[PDB]
Amino acid sequence: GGNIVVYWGQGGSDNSEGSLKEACKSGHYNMIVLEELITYDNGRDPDLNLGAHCVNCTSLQQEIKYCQLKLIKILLQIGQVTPTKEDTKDTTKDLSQYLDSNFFSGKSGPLGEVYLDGIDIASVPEGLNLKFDELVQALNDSATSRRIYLSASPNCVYPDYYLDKAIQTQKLDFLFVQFFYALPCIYTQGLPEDLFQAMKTWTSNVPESKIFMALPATPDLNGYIPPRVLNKEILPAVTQASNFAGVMIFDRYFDRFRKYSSKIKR
Amino acid sequence: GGNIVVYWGQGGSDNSEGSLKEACKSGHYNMIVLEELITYDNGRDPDLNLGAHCVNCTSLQQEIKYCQLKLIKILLQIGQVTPTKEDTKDTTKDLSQYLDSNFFSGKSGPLGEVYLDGIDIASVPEGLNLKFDELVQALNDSATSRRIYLSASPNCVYPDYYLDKAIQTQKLDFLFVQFFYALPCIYTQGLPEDLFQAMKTWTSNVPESKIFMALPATPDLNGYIPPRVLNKEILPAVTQASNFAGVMIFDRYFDRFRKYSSKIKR
Ligand SMILES: *[C@@H]1O[C@H](CO)[C@@H](O[C@@H]2O[C@H](CO)[C@@H](O)[C@H](O)[C@H]2NC(C)=O)[C@H](O)[C@H]1NC(C)=O
Ligand SMILES: *[C@@H]1O[C@H](CO)[C@@H](O[C@@H]2O[C@H](CO)[C@@H](O)[C@H](O)[C@H]2NC(C)=O)[C@H](O)[C@H]1NC(C)=O
Ligand code: NA
Ligand code: NA
Repeated sequence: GGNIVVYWGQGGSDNSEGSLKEACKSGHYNMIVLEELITYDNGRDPDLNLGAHCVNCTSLQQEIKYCQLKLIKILLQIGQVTPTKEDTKDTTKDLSQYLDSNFFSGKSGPLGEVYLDGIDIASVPEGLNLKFDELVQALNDSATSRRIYLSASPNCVYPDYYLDKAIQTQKLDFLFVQFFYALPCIYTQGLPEDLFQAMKTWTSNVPESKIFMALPATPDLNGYIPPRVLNKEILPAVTQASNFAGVMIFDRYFDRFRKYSSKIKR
Repeated sequence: GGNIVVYWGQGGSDNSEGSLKEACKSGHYNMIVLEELITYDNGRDPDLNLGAHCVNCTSLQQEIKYCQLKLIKILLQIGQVTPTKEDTKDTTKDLSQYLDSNFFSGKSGPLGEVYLDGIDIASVPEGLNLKFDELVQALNDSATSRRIYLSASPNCVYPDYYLDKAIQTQKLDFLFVQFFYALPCIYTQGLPEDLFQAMKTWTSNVPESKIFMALPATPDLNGYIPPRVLNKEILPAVTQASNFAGVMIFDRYFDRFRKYSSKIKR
């Protein structure tokens, strides 16, 4: 089956996109990125935002552990940095410490008593105080024997305006490169040329990281690649890169109904 | 000040984007579109999704009423239709009835004991059973003496693939035409030509509806129009349309920090 990851958490409620446990139980995925943690440039404690799944999300603990028991990695995405004009000391250091204590120590944090597998950073602006590359360095230099995977979700345009500094730390394990919405590098009908060139650029310029092609599971999003095109046309070309890792599915909501991941080649 | 509306509800928590009451109290807006209600193609009761603002959102009642007391209209956006392959009878009729009872009757629904001012529909796919134009007709033919405003948020491409049928009912009071993200009709630096042509097309083809130009409040989104450009370059041209209504701000989160609406001409 190879490596197929998925985003979950912003697809509505358990009714609309399924529980986290349902996603894991499906067997389609070996990694899930939870969307998303809101962080504060002024150092206020982060706010978890799993939409209509939960407000008290501590009961997700058992679902996270169920997933991990099935060898599925669970990463939390930082999706929003609320900016401040105030100059505040130690914001990045303090966020790293907050994350370590609340998600990477088995202690009672917003997702219950878990050890998550890592942190993803969305392609969004950093703060005047909170800096992504500094955060990546801090997390990797965490006082723990646990492995904290670090990743980012840049758009397919290289360099990514928001994430390039974090990428150039050389400390990201995975990149989920987004080939959806309107960008010059997405697949369009009968035209993978720009996608191929972008994949060449990402794989060659970030040889230290595993590169995922993040694709939409619905034809109602720009960048959609029909499964036969993906299997016969795209994967044969992009898999020539030694650091091509697999496909990241945007997102669990669309995949739950479309069963796109089910149609990807073995 | 004219007509300035804003989207609120998907900007995170009260910490990140402010409470609904804060938005109303700011005095920047005369209409707020709440994002967003999830509806079900199989007829399951809708799920409210105000992200990390609340799970039990009934206490928003007092904030909605405070807003309405300041002559601010509050509309709820349908942002997601969860599809089914099942053929289910009366889905659209039953949704209209659910909305009437739960948001337009002063009874105890998901937002407490309110009479909302209307319903907006996002540019998203309808269902195999739930149909937007039929929903608009049903809501307008509601057994009530209350005014239910109906609107949609099409992208700037005309016709809008998802919403054109609803628009052609001629029963939409407002259109919030979205000139952001990557589309051929957005403003780009020194180039309003495509935006002007799109505004001409929308205003001339939908003369029965009030047309809002929905714009991003942050330079970090495609389509951003610097305030001086908006005031001196865009508004003088587009305001020549008799049905040009004003500016819709995407969104309260960005506006709270950028104060974009504050910089729009009187
Ligand atoms: C920071 O990055 C380094 C390099 O990837 C990680 O070091 C690896 O750790 C694993 C398990 O601890 C070892 O099996 C490897 O031998 C290490 N590799 C190297 C090159 O030293 C380290 O674990 C990361 N820090 C965190 C908190 O995950
Ligand atoms: C359906 O649309 C019609 C037309 O816009 C609305 O009828 C108006 O209602 C207001 C207040 O009830 C009256 O002042 C107007 O005279 C009516 N206009 C016309 C042309 O009849 C009607 O209210 C809408 N239905 C709902 C539930 O809002
Ligand atoms: Na879709
Ligand atoms: Na921004």
